[PDB]
Amino acid sequence: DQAGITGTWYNQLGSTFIVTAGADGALTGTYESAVGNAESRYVLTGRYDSAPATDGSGTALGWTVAWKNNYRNAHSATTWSGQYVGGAEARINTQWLLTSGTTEANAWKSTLVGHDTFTKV
Amino acid sequence: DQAGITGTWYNQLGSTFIVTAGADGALTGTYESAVGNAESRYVLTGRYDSAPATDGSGTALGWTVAWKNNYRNAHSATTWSGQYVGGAEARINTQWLLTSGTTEANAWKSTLVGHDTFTKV
Amino acid sequence: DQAGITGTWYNQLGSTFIVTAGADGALTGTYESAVGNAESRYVLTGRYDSAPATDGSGTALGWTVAWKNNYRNAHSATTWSGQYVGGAEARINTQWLLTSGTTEANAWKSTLVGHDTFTKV
Amino acid sequence: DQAGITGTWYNQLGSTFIVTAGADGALTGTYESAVGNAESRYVLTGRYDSAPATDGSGTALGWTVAWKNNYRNAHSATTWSGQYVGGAEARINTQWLLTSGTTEANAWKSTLVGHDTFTKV
Repeated sequence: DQAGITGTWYNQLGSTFIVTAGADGALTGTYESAVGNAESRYVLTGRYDSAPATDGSGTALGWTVAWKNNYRNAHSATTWSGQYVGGAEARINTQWLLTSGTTEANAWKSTLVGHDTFTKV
Repeated sequence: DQAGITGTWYNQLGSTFIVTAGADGALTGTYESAVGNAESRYVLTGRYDSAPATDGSGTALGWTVAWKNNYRNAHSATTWSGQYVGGAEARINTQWLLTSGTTEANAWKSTLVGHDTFTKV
Repeated sequence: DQAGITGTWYNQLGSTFIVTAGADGALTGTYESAVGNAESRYVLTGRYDSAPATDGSGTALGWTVAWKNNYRNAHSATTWSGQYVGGAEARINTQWLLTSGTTEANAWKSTLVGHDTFTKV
Repeated sequence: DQAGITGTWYNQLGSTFIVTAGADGALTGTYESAVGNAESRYVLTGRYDSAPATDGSGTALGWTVAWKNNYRNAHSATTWSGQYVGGAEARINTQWLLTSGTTEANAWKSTLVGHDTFTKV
């Protein structure tokens, strides 16, 4: 699914996920969030299963953005964990964890959780 | 915190997290899980905040392992999202999401969640 | 939103959530899962914010099912945490945690996470 | 484990969980958070597996607090999902989801996730 995954994806918020899937299981690219204290593109890296099951299961993958670029630094990082589902209506279905750097007193409220769906349209 | 993060870490399960923190915010290394249907080392990549706050907050970071290596393929990926806390008892405190590739019928049970604490000892 | 919440809801899997919202903030009712090792109705209880904000925000709520009834016992419990959004297309948007009873050796894989959307249709 | 669960528990933050486990699988009681915009006790309700496995597994349970009492209303709700582990050092190990009521524009950041461990000491 290297060809399937590589490209430009969009989630339900209008964020833009630009990724290249490598033969070796690497994901590399950029993320632009349509929401929050973020602007322009941020570096991402991740991994995917380069030899998925052939029984109709999705392709497991994940990636990370640290929210620092040349414009802003939110002192936080999001990881998306999900699966790629190929086909006419290809999708990447994810759950994510957004951790902020906090003091120890605030560490109990360091992490947001949510879910994003990415499509090619 | 490039020097702080780079090195060998261990979690509460006895898993081994070997990481190099790059000047550019990259994390690269290997993960060896002491539990589950996994053996030996797996590639990891991720990102960290290379310019954290100076107010005593932790350093946000995340990384991904896809559970495929030369020995086994679990058709799954884990992402850890957390923060590095420096000091005499340095720690990386994380939450994680483990997504399996599933059929659409099983997608509701695709994702495990948990929490790992890493130390240098 | 006592009148808004009280009633029969359905999620994207076809599960049926029957709830009564009490004046005192209580949720009581039954849950029937369309998926997994579950059959018929299970008791639920929970809580909701009986005096929500008037600024257009949703109404926070949560509930629990333990997966034991007169037919089956899965030795597990799900909690849904979410918000009620009123209007022509009323919705309850949730995230959930499904914890199984495990041995200590298996505790790292005790908890599934996911997300359900409930509608009145 | 009705006798095991019933009583006063404390988590790693110093919060106080007062619960009664009913014969019918009900949890009822009060929660006092040592952190956040909360004061005094809040009502809780939940469920537990009243007929757990006898193979050494923990006892699955969950509960909900809506953060409204006679003193404050945070317009939010937390659900804890976990298991009770009996013995000399009895514990309730949980993960939790804290959902705030939000506008639709802010719904992506409605939910915090974390983990609490409760002990009888």
